[PDB]
Amino acid sequence: AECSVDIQGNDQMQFNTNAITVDKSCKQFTVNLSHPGNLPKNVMGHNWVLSTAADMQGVVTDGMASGLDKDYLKPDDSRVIAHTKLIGSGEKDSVTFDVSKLKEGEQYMFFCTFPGGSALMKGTLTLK
Ligand SMILES: [Cu+2]
Ligand SMILES: [Cu+2]
Repeated sequence: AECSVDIQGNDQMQFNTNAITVDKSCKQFTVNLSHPGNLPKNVMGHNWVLSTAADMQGVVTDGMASGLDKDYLKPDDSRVIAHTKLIGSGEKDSVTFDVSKLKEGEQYMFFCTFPGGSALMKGTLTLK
């Protein structure tokens, strides 16, 4: 509440929300990601990744293609605004980023890059 948000990914490849609002009074924003499932990183990993809506597909494609040993992200990917590490059951990670990286009126998406086979894990992120 206010300048943070706690998000979960499960064994059903779902995030517990598909929408994040960042208040513009915030100097920083923090995402606390957790995994209440039972399965490990290699089979059911989740990360939290931020990019503009235009860049999401590119990030996911090159990320899925980068493999487990890179946490499913293209190394040196400038399109990534912020991200957590890849987590499995019972693990957690948090990322804090400067609200200055976002611009009001601009369209952003948060998403996971783990190749699950099910429908892409994503949601909207808005600066207001
Ligand atoms: Cu995921
Ligand atoms: Cu990175």
